[PDB]
Order: sequence, then C-alpha cells, then structure tokens
Amino acid sequence: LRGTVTDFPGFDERADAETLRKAMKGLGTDEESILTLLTSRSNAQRQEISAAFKTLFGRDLLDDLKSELTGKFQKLIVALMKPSRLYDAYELKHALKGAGTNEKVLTEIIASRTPEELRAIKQVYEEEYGSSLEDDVVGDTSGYYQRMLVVLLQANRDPDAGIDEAQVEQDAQALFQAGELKWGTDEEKFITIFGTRSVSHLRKVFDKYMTISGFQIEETIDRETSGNLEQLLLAVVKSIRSIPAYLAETLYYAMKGAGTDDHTLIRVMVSRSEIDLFNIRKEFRKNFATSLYSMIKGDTSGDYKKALLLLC
Ligand SMILES: [Ca+2]
Ligand SMILES: [Ca+2]
Ligand SMILES: [Ca+2]
Ligand SMILES: [Ca+2]
Ligand SMILES: [Ca+2]
Repeated sequence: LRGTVTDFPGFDERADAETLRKAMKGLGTDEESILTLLTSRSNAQRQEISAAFKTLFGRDLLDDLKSELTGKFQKLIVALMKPSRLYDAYELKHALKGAGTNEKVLTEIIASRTPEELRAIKQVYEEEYGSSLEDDVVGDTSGYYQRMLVVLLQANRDPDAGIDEAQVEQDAQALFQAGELKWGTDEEKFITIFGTRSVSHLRKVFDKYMTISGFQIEETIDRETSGNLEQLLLAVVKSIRSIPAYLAETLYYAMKGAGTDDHTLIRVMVSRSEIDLFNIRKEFRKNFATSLYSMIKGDTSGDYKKALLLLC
C-alpha cells in the first residue's frame, strides 16, 4: 500500500500559514497558491498549518477557505482539511443524517474498511457526534441490508489461520445454492459466511465456488445496481479480493457516462491519498486500460482538476 501524498520535507507551518493568509487577504483569491501548497503537505501538516494560522492571526483557516472558495474546488479543499481520523466518520454521519439515506457511502466505507479502521471509526463517531454508529445505522436501514451492515460493523472477522477445507467446501456449496436462488432465500446463512469468515478463507471459497459453477460469484450477485443488499454483497466480495481494485472501480464508475459523481471522486481521492491511492492507480490502469489521471482530466475542469491531478 503506497500513498500518493507524503510529508513535505522542510515544512514550516508558519511560512505556510502566511502564504495562505496572503493568498486570501484583500479583494480576490489566489487559488493556485492554495492548491499547490495543500496538495503537497500531508493531512497532519495541514493541521499544523491551521494551528499556526490561528496563533499568528487569530483567524480560523477553514472558515476563511470556506468564505474565499467556491464549488467543487471548495468542496475538495474542505475535504483535504478534515483531519484523517475524522473523515470516514464525518462522511458516514452525513449519509445517515436527514431524510432518506445515502446508502452508497454506507456500503462503500463499511465494506472497504478493515476491522482496525472500523474500530477506530466507531470510536471517533461516538466521541464526535454523541451517538453510536450502530444505533444510527439501525435507525436508518432496514432488512438484511441492516443486518449485514451491523454484522460488518462488529469488526470481528475470523483470523487468517486454519484453512479448514471442509468448511471451505461447505461454505462454497452454501453460496452456490444461495447464488442460484439469486441471493434471496437463506440470507442468514450467507450474511454469516460473508461477514464473519477470514479474508483468506473467503478467497478460497470464491475459488471453489468458481470451480463448482464455472463462473465468478460477482456474476451471480451482479446487478451492479438495484437492491441495497446485492450492492453490499458485491462491495464485500470485491473488497475481500482487493480493496484498491474495488475503490478503483467506484472511481471509474464515478466518471463514466454523462456527469461525474464528484462526491465519490473527492471522497476516494481524499480518504485514500495517504493509504493506497498509488495501488488504486495501478489497479485502474490495469483493469480499465486508461490511467486515472487521463480520465480525471477528461471529466473535470478548472482549479478543481488542477488540485485533483496534483493529488493523483
Ligand atoms: Ca480575499
Ligand atoms: Ca483569483
Ligand atoms: Ca466560499
Ligand atoms: Ca436519514
Ligand atoms: Ca462522465
């Protein structure tokens, strides 16, 4: 896992505070200055620039960036400024909050994050927002989608140790028979297989599944659309195989067709900039025969594409 953003060598929080102050101060705004500085500092350095900005000027850097900037560019800079430890929990709170629910952010983050990451997300969510992530998810979702989400939210998959092939055989069968009935009959049985087994066990299951049916499990669950639970099952199957591959694909489908899902583009670009965006880049090129760069550049404009291309 290699990230695309790294600590800037020779950082001076005070110098960077003053540069940012100068870019904003007075009539107008110098976005080029802001943009090139904040995509080359790490998230933790940005936090030190904010601290230093308030000691020197008594102003809040994020409110100033929200006042001075506009549109998708403002959305991206505000996302970059969010402390890394708060961001997935923030995005989770905003998919739940209000009327309806953005199931896409819920599935994405709960299926692509590791048990370590989730233990930490549930802790910072509680701290920050006062309610349990579990109680807000249950407050907002229904049926087996809710159940599988809660199962994944316990952050208790089995450990990667004994490949119990008897259990590999049995679970492969169970999934096969669940596959043919289009993931609509024994939901309890497969929610436990998909949510509770080790990543190594399930990889061996997905293989034996293929030898039993001739094809890949995502083919049967595939309706890359329609039905919350199917969409989650597909996000889990793809993340068991490769989280950088699954994230590269949501990125791809954020730009394919008319429009752009700029919210997903900003969310995956920002949240993974210092975790695995390099690996996601590799996966993108290899699976889609285009680089992430080229697609971003075709699908985005202005200061917002300059900043994205610098984070890519
Ligand atoms: Ca100004
Ligand atoms: Ca300007
Ligand atoms: Ca503004
Ligand atoms: Ca809601
Ligand atoms: Ca498009």
